[PDB]
Amino acid sequence: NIQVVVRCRPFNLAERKASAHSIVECDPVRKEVSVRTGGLADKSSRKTYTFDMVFGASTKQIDVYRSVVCPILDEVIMGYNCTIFAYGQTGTGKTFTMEGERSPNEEYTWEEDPLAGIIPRTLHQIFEKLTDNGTEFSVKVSLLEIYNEELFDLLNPSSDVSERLQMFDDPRNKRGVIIKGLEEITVHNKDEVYQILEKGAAKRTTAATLMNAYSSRSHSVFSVTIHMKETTIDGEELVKIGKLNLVDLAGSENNINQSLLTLGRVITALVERTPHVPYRESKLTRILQDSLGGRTRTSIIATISPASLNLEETLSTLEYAHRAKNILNK
Ligand SMILES: CN(C(=O)N1CC(c2cc(F)ccc2F)=C[C@H]1c1ccccc1)C1CCNCC1
Ligand SMILES: Nc1ncnc2c1ncn2[C@@H]1O[C@H](COP(=O)(O)OP(=O)(O)O)[C@@H](O)[C@H]1O
Ligand SMILES: [Mg+2]
Repeated sequence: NIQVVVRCRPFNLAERKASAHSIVECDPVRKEVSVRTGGLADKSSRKTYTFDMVFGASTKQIDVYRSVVCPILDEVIMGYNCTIFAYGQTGTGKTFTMEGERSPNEEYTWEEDPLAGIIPRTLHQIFEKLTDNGTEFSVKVSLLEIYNEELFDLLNPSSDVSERLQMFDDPRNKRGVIIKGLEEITVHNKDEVYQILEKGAAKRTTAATLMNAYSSRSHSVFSVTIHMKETTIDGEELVKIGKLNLVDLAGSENNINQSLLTLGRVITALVERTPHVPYRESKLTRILQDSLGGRTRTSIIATISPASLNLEETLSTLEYAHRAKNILNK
C-alpha cells in the first residue's frame, strides 16, 4: 500500500569530465530499475527491482511534481493527511527533490524556477488552487528537525538553534505527540512563501556551524496544514482539514542515528507482521507513527546515484525501498 518511487540523479560535472559510466538503468514504462553489480558493459551481472514508479536521470522537477505530488496534494485538499519521505545516501538528491534549488545568476523568480522542488511547488500550488474556486482557507507551515535525538524549530525567528524543543505524549488522541513550543507560521499568501523558506535556510546555516555534519545527519519534517471552508456554487460549506508532511531524512549511508535506525526497524516489523512495532524507540517514529502503518497515505522517494563508486549504497537503498512496498496503512 505505501507507494515507493525511485529517482536516479544524473552525473555531476566532475563525473562528466571523468567520463563516468552509469551502473544504473531505468525503465519508467516498466517501473523498473536495473543495477550493474559485476562489471563490464560488454558482459555483466545485474540486479533488478520493480517499484511503483521509477524516474531516470533525465527526470526534471516538474515531472516529479505532476506525477507524484499533484495527486497526493489533491487528497490533502480533500481533508486527509499525507506524508512523503525522501530516503537515500547523502548526495543523491533527497534535498534537491524535496526542496529544490535556485537556478544560478538570478535567471528566474522563485515561483518559475524549474529547479524548484516539492515544498515550494506545493505551497505555491495550494494558493493557486484554492484562491480560484470559492474556498476560504488558512495555511500553516511548520519545520521541525531532528539531530542526535534532539528537536529543533528551524522557523522560529526569536529563538536560536541551541534551544531544543520538548516532546510529550498527547493525552487526547492516542499514538500522537505534542511538541512544546513548535512554531506554526501562517502563510497569508503566495508572496509570503519564499521569505519563510529563506528564513529556514538561513537558520539551518547556523545549525550547521553549531552541529557536526548537520545537513547530512538531521531529519527535517516540513508540515503544511490547510484549514478549509469550501462553499460550492450551491451553498454547501465543507469544513476540511488537511496536513502534508514532507520529510527529508538523514543520509542513509554507513556516528549512530537513533531515528534512522528505528525507522528501519519499524518498517521491518510492519512488513514482517510483527505484533510489536518499535515506534517509541526514536523521536522520528513517534512523531510520524501515523505515517508508518497508520491512517496517513504515505509515499517514499528513494534517491540513488548512477556512479559505480556508490554501488554498495545504491543496492542498500534499493533493497530498503523495495521492502517498504509491503507496508500497509489505513
Ligand atoms: C530559499 N532558497 C532555496 O533555494 N530554497 C530553500 C528551500 C527550503 C528551505 C527550508 F528551510 C525548508 C524547505 C525548503 F524548501 C527551497 C528553496 C526554493 C524556493 C523556491 C524556488 C526554488 C527553490 C535559498 C537558499 C540559500 N541560497 C539561495 C536560495
Ligand atoms: N535530479 C537531479 N538533477 C540535477 N542535479 C541533481 C539532481 N539530484 C541531485 N542533484 C545535484 O546533486 C547534488 C546532491 O544534492 P542534494 O540534494 O543536496 O543531496 P542529498 O540531500 O541527498 O544529500 C547537488 O549539487 C544537486 O544539485
Ligand atoms: Mg541534504
